[PDB]
Amino acid sequence: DVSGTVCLSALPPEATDTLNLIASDGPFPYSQDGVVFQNRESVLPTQSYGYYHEYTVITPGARTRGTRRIICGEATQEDYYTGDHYATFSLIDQTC
Amino acid sequence: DVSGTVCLSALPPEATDTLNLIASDGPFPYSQDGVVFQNRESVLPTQSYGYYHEYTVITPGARTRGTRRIICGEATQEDYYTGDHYATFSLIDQTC
Ligand SMILES: Nc1nc2c(ncn2[C@@H]2O[C@H](CO)[C@@H](O)[C@H]2OP(=O)(O)O)c(=O)[nH]1
Ligand SMILES: Nc1nc2c(ncn2[C@@H]2O[C@H](CO)[C@@H](O)[C@H]2OP(=O)(O)O)c(=O)[nH]1
Repeated sequence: DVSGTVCLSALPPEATDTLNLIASDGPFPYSQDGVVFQNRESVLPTQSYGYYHEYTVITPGARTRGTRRIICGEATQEDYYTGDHYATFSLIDQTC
Repeated sequence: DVSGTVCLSALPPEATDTLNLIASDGPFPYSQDGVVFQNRESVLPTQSYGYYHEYTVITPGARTRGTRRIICGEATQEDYYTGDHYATFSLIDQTC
């Protein structure tokens, strides 16, 4: 289930950077940015394989890629944020 | 993010000295010159560990290494100046 919506302005600033890269189709910092997200635990609506893609949301200070990600769906503005490595997802509201 | 491009001629003259040292591979005044800059805060573009190195820019009169540094990247002419101990960065243009 998606856990509600979150205003873009309430997320870490790096969430805004990733959306901007997603919009320009990169270039992305990591070679894993843009891989298909499988939605293997069925948290998001079931769709054909390849409908969802994931992109890193950089966590300043982490020594790795960390756990923040933006998952896009194929619908317009269908962008979900996860700060816990896919345990929970919130639909991003870009207007607040 | 990088704050913009600045002409080397517009930075303190000690920046020029540091770049000259880097071009000849030293010798450097401080033992810390040439250590890896981790880019831990993610202010500069994401790169592998060791792509960036830090060099002191002497602050006239200071008893310590102070807050000025030159960060080099592995790309041709990629050198950044920080006057606030890595809070902000500017790309150095050596052509002006
Ligand atoms: N948990 C989970 N990981 C997925 C899924 N689809 C792709 N992955 C990626 O496969 C890896 C296997 O654990 C995850 O770390 C994640 O890599 P990312 O770190 O790039 O997000 C999915 O549906 N669920
Ligand atoms: N803030 C910051 N310091 C770094 C980084 N990489 C190396 N350092 C150096 O590591 C220290 C301890 O964390 C910092 O005070 C700084 O010491 P210098 O002043 O010698 O560069 C980095 O990526 N960020």
